[PDB]
Amino acid sequence: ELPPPHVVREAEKARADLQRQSRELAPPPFALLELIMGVMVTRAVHVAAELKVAEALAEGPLSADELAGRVGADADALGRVLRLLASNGVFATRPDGAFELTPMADALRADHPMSMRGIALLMGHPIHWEDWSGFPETVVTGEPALPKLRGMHAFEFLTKNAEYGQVFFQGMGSMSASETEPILAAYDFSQFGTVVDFCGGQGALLAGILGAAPGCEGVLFDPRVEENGAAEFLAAQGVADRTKRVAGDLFDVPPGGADAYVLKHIVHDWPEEQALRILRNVRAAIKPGGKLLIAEMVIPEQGDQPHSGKLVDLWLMLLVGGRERTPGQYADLLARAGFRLERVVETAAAISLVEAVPV
Amino acid sequence: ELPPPHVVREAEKARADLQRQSRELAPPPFALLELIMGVMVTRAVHVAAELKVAEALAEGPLSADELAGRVGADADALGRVLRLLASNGVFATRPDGAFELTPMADALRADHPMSMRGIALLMGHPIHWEDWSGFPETVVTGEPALPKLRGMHAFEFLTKNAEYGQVFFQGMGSMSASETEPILAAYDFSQFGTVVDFCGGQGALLAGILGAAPGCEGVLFDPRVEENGAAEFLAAQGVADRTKRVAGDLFDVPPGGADAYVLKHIVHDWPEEQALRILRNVRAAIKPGGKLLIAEMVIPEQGDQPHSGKLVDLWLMLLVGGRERTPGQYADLLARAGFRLERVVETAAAISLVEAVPV
Repeated sequence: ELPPPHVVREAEKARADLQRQSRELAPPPFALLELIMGVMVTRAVHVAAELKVAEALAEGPLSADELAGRVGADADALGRVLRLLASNGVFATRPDGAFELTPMADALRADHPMSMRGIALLMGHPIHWEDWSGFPETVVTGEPALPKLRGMHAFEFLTKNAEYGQVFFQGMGSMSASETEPILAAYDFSQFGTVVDFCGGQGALLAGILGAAPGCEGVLFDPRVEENGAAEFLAAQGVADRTKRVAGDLFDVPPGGADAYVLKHIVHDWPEEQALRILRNVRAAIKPGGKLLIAEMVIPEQGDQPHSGKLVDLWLMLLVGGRERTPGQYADLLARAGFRLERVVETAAAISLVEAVPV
Repeated sequence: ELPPPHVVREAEKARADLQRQSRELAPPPFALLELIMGVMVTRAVHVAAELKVAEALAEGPLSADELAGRVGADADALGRVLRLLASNGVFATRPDGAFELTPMADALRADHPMSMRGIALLMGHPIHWEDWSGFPETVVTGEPALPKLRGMHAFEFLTKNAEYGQVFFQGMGSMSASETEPILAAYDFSQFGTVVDFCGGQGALLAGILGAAPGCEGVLFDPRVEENGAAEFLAAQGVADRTKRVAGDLFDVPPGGADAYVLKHIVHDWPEEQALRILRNVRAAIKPGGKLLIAEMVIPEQGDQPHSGKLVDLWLMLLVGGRERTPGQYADLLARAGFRLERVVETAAAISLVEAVPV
């Protein structure tokens, strides 16, 4: 069972206070140096993921020599990487010299229900690693780095380079998979008779909604919906007889008259002009009584508390020219597309639901 | 002044306990994800350093809009970067949306006496960025990446590419500047009549030693001592009348019979065979009664407590095939070179002094 959202907000505030306390116990230049060197920790996590160290330790603790033999690495180098990771909570060292899992290292297993292996691999992938070298020019110019580095848009590059496209998609999945259940626990989808999951890919969220709302019928609206794997996935979830697959373009007007249009991680992909184009298309389809639900990490309007959206924001800026928004920015954007923001519904995770009605 | 080191050891333990409590409040996959994304915080600090935002805010708080023309960056992009940094204690957001300095952001100023600007710039430099792409194979093979990626030892690349050599030197200087005073407060250099700073660079440490020991004469032994600015620096420090500059190779026998040989961040750069060669050469120079002082981050023999040496170890592995060592590893290395470990002298910083006597 998932904790109520207010319990998670309290844990976030407590964590932020512990982190502020910690930083203040250090010389400021030393606390800054720790942040500067964080790229090295990323690299250490990445190699542990690439070598499937967590899978190798799932059957019990292994010495450096035994582990290195099973994963095909150097025992000395691997033990030194694991010593560093263990000092950050990822794996543990024993007095007898063997290494073993911790809860954080367990989430590097591919088969963990909330696996971070995908994003660990993506953050160290040579293509994405090079993307980050464009970050200073992105801040200078405001323009994403990917079109300058690759001669094309992010989406065109991912479809043309299918192998890295899967790396990228699995990296996005590590983050997205934690979002369905918090959304379902925070919002009553049984109020809806029909829902359109707008560019919902394989339909993970739509299947969640339909499983939670037995009287609801779903439209999975996605350009790839016939190649997606969606048909196999929706049937395995037992909702296929309540779903219509509609192949349509990202910039098409979706089927009209649905009780809810659900847009998860769509709006934040795009520069404002294209984001507005998409929302106006949804505005043309929606009827009075219908709701628009935008599922995104909403950045609080004020304050310096940590938020996942503040970090994901930079990633959007680098790659696609999108951004994360505050509630006030969502209100302004929605008002320019013929919508009124009604509420921002928080969840037990970082994502929220921006609820809007047509006006 | 600096505190006696037990206040520092207690703050280190408190910080470690606070970080562990913070990890325990988070879902393990999300705490892991924060570590995975460290590369993004490195890039955010790097662009703030490159743009000299800290200097721009010296006269008082400024909005991102006010900063755009001051530093030559996009107002929107810069504001989103600073918002992320401020959530990590680097700069802060005022209620009116303007950004202001914090003590950690103060340390990004180029002229800060403990400036971290040099290392922030090195960590994001494209050459260093590319070098880190060789880390997975360093762990697979145990071998440093530089010969494989660039066809030469890291230090030979530094010598042949003068511009990157200065970026690297400034980045090393950021971390080194924090080490001189802790070393002087921990160890009585007034007991020595003569001190050799072995491969001491420009002489920063040796100047500190001579200032702490007004009756001491120094030898600055370094291959580049006639080209690296040592004469100008020593004269500016007022110690040039008590310093002999000696040009020599890293693998030469240094001037003989000195009361103390000081090796700071020399031994950890080298595979064991080369490290022993250097230590045996010092052994051939030192005479009975002399002391060998090795200034390095010393990794504790057991436990998973955070220690700066555990992270720097991976940098050494990647770039030069060196390593950080525990006390017992230093004791074994010293014994094979004709020394005996006498004390490991802690300081108010991460670095320690390994004191050894010739046997």
